[PDB]
Amino acid sequence: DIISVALKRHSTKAFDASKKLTAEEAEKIKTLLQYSPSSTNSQPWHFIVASTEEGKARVAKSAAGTYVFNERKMLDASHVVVFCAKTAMDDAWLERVVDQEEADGRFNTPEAKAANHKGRTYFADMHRVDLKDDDQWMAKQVYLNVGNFLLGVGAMGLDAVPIEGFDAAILDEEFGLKEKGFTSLVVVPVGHHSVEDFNATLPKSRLPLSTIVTEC
Amino acid sequence: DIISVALKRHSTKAFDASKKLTAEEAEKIKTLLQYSPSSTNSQPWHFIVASTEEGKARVAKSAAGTYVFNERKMLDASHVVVFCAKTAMDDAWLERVVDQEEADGRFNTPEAKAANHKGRTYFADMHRVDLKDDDQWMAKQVYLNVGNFLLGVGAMGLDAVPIEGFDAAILDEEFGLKEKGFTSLVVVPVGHHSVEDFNATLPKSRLPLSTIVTEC
Ligand SMILES: Cc1cc2nc3c(=O)[nH]c(=O)nc-3n(C[C@H](O)[C@H](O)[C@H](O)COP(=O)(O)O)c2cc1C
Ligand SMILES: Cc1cc2nc3c(=O)[nH]c(=O)nc-3n(C[C@H](O)[C@H](O)[C@H](O)COP(=O)(O)O)c2cc1C
Repeated sequence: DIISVALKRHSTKAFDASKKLTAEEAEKIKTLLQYSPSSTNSQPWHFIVASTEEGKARVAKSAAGTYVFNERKMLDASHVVVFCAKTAMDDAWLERVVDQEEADGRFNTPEAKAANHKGRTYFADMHRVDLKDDDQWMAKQVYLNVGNFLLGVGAMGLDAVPIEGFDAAILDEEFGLKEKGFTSLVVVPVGHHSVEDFNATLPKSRLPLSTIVTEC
Repeated sequence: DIISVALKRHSTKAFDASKKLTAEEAEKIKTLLQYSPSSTNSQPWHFIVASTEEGKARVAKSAAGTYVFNERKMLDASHVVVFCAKTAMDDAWLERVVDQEEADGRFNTPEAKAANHKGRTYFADMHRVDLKDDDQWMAKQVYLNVGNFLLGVGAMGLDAVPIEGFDAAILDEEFGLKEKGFTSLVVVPVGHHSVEDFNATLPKSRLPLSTIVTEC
């Protein structure tokens, strides 16, 4: 039951460094990242999937200073995903999305493709020109991806922990993201928790529905 | 199989106005909204769940002008969820979160609670005082909730569609969110698609892994 997964998954505070994702699981988590929905299917993202020791160690460099409490999670997990958002929405990217959809057979007529292009351009320009907030708009799509991902890995029986406790500037520099047109937002170590994960047995806590929900 | 769900779920284009969520399903989608994770368990959100014709009509007021193409989805769906983010992170809310966590048994000592409170305050001030972007920080947590929600309802066998194509100013005014300290970000109609929901048979389309993923 997906609801049971929701009530059972937790933020892993300690991973068993000897437990690696299987080849099939490694392929599956990439599928999750790739198929997350997004506004106008803009997929304004890039993902770094570190599974080698040096790769994870390079990501771990961002858990410096006060963020050191997140270093072990990045080092011990099997696969560490760095969720990145594009820094600017370029026409090239927008054309790539519609051309991919065309190549994937989503348009039965030329009019169908044009309508799709028209709609994406409307949203893209509203953010790039009118509101001048495409950077924030894209980052929002990436967090949506993170949300999709966390529930997904949980449903796969894998453990993970979403991390904002890292120096993005350091991480960006380490992987030359700036030059590539991206910036790091969330780091997500994925693997299996050890019996040492104190958060694995603590009850989950959320504010009451009477407070967060309004029915009408 | 969550991966099959990710490869099958889709943005519903039309809902069967006669098919409603069962009472149990209605409780489950609220559980999904409530239990989504968030930075420091800040839960900087509020949800409007419209299930009555009068309620859906109020939300549909936001599908005006350019957004009229989204009106039908908001009116025909069984339940319409409006995802809202806090406009500013106040100490009162942070207090609520830590007190609830204590009530839920997450702390073994008073010192443990104080430490958790200090840490959350640190992160909150980093956004409130330093970066002056707590509004964007909280909105990101909401989108993550949306991402969790869409995969969740998909795994429930339910149909839904995320909507950014609505006038938030109109929606905010209609529900007096401003005064309550919230602002609408995404509208998500939930229910069962109709025979005419063409997007149900069209193949999904995403850019290739060779473009979006970097393995290290
Ligand atoms: C965007 C985001 C950033 C987070 N940052 C950290 C972090 O840096 N380190 C850590 O251990 N947990 C971090 N958390 C975990 C939260 O504290 C956690 O999701 C919340 O307390 C609810 O508990 P749960 O994930 O076990 O359901 C983060 C969560 C999200 C969703
Ligand atoms: C934040 C967000 C906003 C969206 N806005 C709309 C919308 O206003 N109307 C609509 O019909 N679809 C909307 N979409 C649907 C996208 O176009 C869709 O998720 C994407 O093309 C991928 O297709 P899929 O959801 O079927 O996998 C939105 C999606 C997200 C994630």
